[PDB]
Amino acid sequence: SENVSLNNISMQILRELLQYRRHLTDPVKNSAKEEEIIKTVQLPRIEYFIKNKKPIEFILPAFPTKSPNINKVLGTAPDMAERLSLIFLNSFCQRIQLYYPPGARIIICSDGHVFGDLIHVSDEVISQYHEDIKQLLHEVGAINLSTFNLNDDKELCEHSDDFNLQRQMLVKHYARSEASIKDELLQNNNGLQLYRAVTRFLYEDSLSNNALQKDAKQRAIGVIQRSWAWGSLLDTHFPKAIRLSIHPQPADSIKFGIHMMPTRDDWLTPWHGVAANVNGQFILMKHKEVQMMGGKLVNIHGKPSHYVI
Ligand SMILES: CC(=O)[C@@H](O)[C@H](CO)N[C@@H](Cc1ccc(O)cc1)C(=O)O
Repeated sequence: SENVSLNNISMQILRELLQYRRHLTDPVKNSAKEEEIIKTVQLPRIEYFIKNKKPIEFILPAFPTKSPNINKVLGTAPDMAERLSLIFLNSFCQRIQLYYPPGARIIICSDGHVFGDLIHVSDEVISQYHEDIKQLLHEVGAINLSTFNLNDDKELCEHSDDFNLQRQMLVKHYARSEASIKDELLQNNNGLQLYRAVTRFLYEDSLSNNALQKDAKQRAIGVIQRSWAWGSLLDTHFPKAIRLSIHPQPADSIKFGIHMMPTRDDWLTPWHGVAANVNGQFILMKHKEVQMMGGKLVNIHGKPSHYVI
């Protein structure tokens, strides 16, 4: 039949994605059955675009703001690790074109303002970080990548200002009760490990140790509640889009987690790390670990960009 050509194209795309999959690493996991499951979830969503001879569109909520802990990152502004990551995502769409002529697009849905309050990061800085990321997309020629922000939705408040109000509106319309978020979080080991990870990152950036513990635990549920709301919003806007994610994700999930630079931490993202050249390969690592390595900082455009070891 005529499906063999279509089924060939979709499977080449899925196989390329699988090369970059972000997942909880555990050697007791059968990887072969995991991939078999992912095939059953994503191949239909992929073929929807191929049948209609439409470019494959991907959603990725990512790059909200730079982490404020200087022990983790180099500067408030986006750095090489962000640049490498954008360059990678764009070139990922570019090669789909050789297999498929329409090619693909990735909408980066920057979640910066949605949880800005809970990160204790100025909306002014988040807006600045977003602006620079659009500027990096032009610097690099990332013609397949585009940006979606809370400001963009017509339904949520018109104004960029009163982001607080935008946050309130998003939570009322698209959020879920924190108790539901916590209850759901505590069924899976998927949800368990998300909760742990998000608390850890919130703790680290915040350095009265107990008040600091219980607070990170409470803010974590908050930040997850906001981010799932954001996803709900995206889930309505771009329903047939393939859902990329910056977090590990179970194989049955609709979301597909993805890496953008080499790293040994499944939870690391370039806005929580720096770029290190070791043995001719750039890697994503926390700022402090590189300093222990003794690698020397390299500054481009004046602002520090990366560390070379
Ligand atoms: C479920 C989530 O919403 C998070 O996982 C989130 C996704 O965007 N990434 C971060 C959160 C974070 C980001 C910027 C910052 O300055 C501080 C914290 C994380 O993993 O901890």
